[PDB]
Amino acid sequence: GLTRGSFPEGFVFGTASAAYQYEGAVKEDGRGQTIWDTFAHTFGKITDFSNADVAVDQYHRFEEDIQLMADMGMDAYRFSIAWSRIYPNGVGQVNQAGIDHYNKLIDALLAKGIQPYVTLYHWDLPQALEDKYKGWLDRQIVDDFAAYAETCFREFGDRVKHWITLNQPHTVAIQGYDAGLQAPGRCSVLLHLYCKAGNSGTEPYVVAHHFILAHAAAASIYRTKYKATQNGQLGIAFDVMWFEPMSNTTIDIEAAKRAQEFQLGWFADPFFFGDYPATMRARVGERLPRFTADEAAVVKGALDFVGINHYTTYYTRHNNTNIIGTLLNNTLADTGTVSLPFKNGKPIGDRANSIWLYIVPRGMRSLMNYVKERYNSPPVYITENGMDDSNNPFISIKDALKDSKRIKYHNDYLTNLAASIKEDGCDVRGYFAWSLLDNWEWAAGYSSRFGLYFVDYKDNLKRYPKNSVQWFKALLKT
Ligand SMILES: *[C@H]1O[C@H](CO)[C@@H](O)[C@H](O)[C@H]1O
Repeated sequence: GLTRGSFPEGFVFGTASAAYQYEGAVKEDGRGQTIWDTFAHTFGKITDFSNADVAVDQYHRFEEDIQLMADMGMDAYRFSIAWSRIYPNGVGQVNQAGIDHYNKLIDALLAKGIQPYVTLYHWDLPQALEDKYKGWLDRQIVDDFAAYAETCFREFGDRVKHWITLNQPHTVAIQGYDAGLQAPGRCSVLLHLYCKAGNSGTEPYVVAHHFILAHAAAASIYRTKYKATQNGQLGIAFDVMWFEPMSNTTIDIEAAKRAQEFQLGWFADPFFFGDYPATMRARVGERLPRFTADEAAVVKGALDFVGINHYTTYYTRHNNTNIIGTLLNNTLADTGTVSLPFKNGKPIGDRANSIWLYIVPRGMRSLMNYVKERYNSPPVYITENGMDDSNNPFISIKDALKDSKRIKYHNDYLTNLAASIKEDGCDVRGYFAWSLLDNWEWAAGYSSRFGLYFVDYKDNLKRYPKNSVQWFKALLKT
């Protein structure tokens, strides 16, 4: 089967995590409140009434967790820095204890021969910026994020050589500002009554625009002041479902392409070509911001690599609607498509625990080829890929460890990835499994177990290896 030999020399294997989902210690060492602290402590927002105040306590347990990575022979660990641990109020006074913590984490990883791949922003905006100017909705976020990024480059970039500025800006724009299912939970209240404020037709495009500009501002700083002496690289992690046409007809083929342009192209077309996709300009019109000439010049080419967070593939059909007033405008209607994991009464594949996560290994290879062809073969890392078990209190821990479905998922998606590189010529440089440990899965709380290690929430967060731990250890053998 698969071995390191199935991938290019030097191909990087790792696991991925995110600060708010893993760290806990939410009030420790001067940490500022974030929009997710506020959101997880608001009624109705988290399905199982939980929060990540303690999470899996990686803030105190990182050395134990690093040994768990080393036990499998991982090359790398993707983690995020909590902005509010560095600047508790977003800007202003730096929190030395935050710098000190992440230095300890980085040094502990390197002491075990594990390379740090660091995400600057994994959704945990300091609440002080949300309060001051509504965070990503205001242009001020661009300069504030860039200053925060600069502090990280300055403090950590002598050791950190792979930076991911932003995690899934598409997810944040849609879930935070169209559906209102993730922090800050804004949307058109006429579409979804649970939201307090927002506009599903306009706010997602503003937020996305500011993410793109924020990346380019940090990248400009990195390139001008840090990159020559640090010799590192910067990218972004895009959430990308693969889309297949719901029928092999010209109208549904164009629909799947359009759905992809509204998902990945929304962000990637600016970074490679200096403007949004034409289809978005045509359909979103004046609700889609325009780059200035000077902005386009800083935005185009601002990525060193493309991070791809990929789980699943849906079918996409053309959709005709031409009335939502303005009052019901939303991003899905804007696409002119509907995407679903069902065709002619049949699901596209087996499903993991998450209701959205269909197991479709071929989509990994199809997406690698799409990125290669559309964007002229940029370097790509799979910055997130994996699947979840339920959190099932009616079975024993021993039965919860038998994650044969996860093994087959990683086997099949990795086989497809290996082929995209070897047969198709895709420039993929590494792969990061979501996730090292079971953790707090945003609005799903503790109901979803994505970990290679099982976490016993009822026994002081004890970590147990699922079967997939041995499978990865065997894969990564030298
Ligand atoms: C990628 O998706 C996983 C699973 O939904 C999530 O936990 C991460 O935060 C995200 O980056």
